[PDB]
Amino acid sequence: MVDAFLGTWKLVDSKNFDDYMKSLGVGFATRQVASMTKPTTIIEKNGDILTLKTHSTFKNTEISFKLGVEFDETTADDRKVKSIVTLDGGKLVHLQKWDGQETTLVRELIDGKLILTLTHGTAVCTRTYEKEA
Ligand SMILES: CCCCCCCCCCCCCCCCCCCCC(=O)O
Repeated sequence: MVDAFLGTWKLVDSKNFDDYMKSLGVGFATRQVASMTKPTTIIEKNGDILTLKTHSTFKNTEISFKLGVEFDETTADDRKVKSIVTLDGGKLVHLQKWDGQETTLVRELIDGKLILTLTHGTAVCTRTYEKEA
């Protein structure tokens, strides 16, 4: 069910990521470096455990989870959140909750590209990744 998401993905387009980071309270210097990084996202499965790595010259992260089971997460910007990832409409939907706040990280495949939509507050960001062979 998640299998077309698996693999190594490289960032090839970003829209409104500064808006998203600023909504989350990320400081200007961090937003500045993040606006020029191009992460690699690696999505691997082992049985029903998924591991999602995000690698860059600035910040690395890694999470492991089962679909539909809440997990603790510490984000790249150091928020301690309660997370859950599920498949919804063929999209991989990651919801983070903290301090009564929420943000969603939604991944959808369109013409072989992975489109990540990041929503917090009113800010909506769309990032596009292409597979690596
Ligand atoms: C988990 C993302 C880590 C790699 C980040 C790229 C280099 C620096 C960015 C981190 C800056 C703090 C803002 C983080 C906000 C939260 C996660 C955004 C992930 C975006 C993506 O996966 O394309």
